[PDB]
Amino acid sequence: VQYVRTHHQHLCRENQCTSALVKHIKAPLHLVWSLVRRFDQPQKYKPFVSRCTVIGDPEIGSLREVNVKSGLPATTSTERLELLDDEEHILGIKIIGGDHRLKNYSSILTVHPEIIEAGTMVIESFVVDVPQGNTKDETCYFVEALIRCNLKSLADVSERLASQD
Amino acid sequence: VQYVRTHHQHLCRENQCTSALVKHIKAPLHLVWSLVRRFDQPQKYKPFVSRCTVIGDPEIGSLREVNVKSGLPATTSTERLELLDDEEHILGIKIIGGDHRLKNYSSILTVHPEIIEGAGTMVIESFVVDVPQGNTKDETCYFVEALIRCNLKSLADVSERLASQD
Ligand SMILES: CC1=CC(=O)CC(C)(C)[C@@]1(O)/C=C/C(C)=C\C(=O)O
Ligand SMILES: CC1=CC(=O)CC(C)(C)[C@@]1(O)/C=C/C(C)=C\C(=O)O
Repeated sequence: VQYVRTHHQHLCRENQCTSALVKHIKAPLHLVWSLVRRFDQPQKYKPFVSRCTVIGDPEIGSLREVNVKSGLPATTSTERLELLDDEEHILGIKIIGGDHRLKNYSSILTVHPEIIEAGTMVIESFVVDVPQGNTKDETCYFVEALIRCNLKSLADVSERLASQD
Repeated sequence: VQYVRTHHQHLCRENQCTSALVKHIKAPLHLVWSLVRRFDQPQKYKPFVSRCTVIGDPEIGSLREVNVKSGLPATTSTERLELLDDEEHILGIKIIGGDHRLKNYSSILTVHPEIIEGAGTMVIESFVVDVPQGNTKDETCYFVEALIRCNLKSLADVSERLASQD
């Protein structure tokens, strides 16, 4: 699309991979945005987050500590809010630490209005270091699986709330 | 495609999910098929297999025990050759055991000739698998799909590399 080139086509280092995922949601922008924007409450649509803690009211620079469910190669992740534009509908996160295999993970999510035939298009893209011993493809296929899980869930939650009002 | 309706559109139990993946490879069919069909040698293109054991010459009904690399929610898998048609280029596998979370995994893979830019081959692999208690259909299928993309991409890489050399 037009938007992929604007925010989502990333230049990454040799030891890195990058990808972008698109999701269409039969819900209005305001529902979808007010779910993704909530930095201290990803567990509301992210299926693998069991717990999330943020000290103070969230602002740019804030850290969150997220605990993930059993069955994953990770138990905790520490994440920083890099960008949050309520007017342009842009969210930037960088994972800065924790239990897991994702070093230098950086993320940008954008939300856009679309066609009922009101809908919403969510694009999330990332960059991440390839762990020693894995390939670019392996790393990016796995991370994409996580993101698909998130955006599909975000879709379901959003469309559920839309049907109620 | 029109092929996915023939071999790859599966009906599911409620507790199951199903999906199909396509890969185009810039290599001739003979190379791709030779790799895919070697039931006792999946580690030749499957990047997560560290070891494979098949007792006796592989026939229909044969079992393989695959050992898997560290870093996965699995160490071993035991798998059965359900179907191998060397003329139609069809392979069917069923995962019957191991210490992993894929109960009742069934797999079908077909290979088809294509015209590459100037030659090429299209690989379709689809599966059915139980949703583990506590996961959703989406989670289950998105994860298994990650594994299959890894395998088919590697298959593409190995195939095209071999095609370079003649
Ligand atoms: C579910 C999970 C699995 C891991 O192995 C790493 C980590 C714990 C960071 C993670 O929460 C990853 C989450 C990702 C990639 C995106 C997100 O949630 O926006
Ligand atoms: C790589 C891996 C990870 C697991 O969690 C289960 C298992 C060990 C079965 C597996 O080998 C799965 C392989 C799959 C789904 C298809 C294949 O390779 O044809």
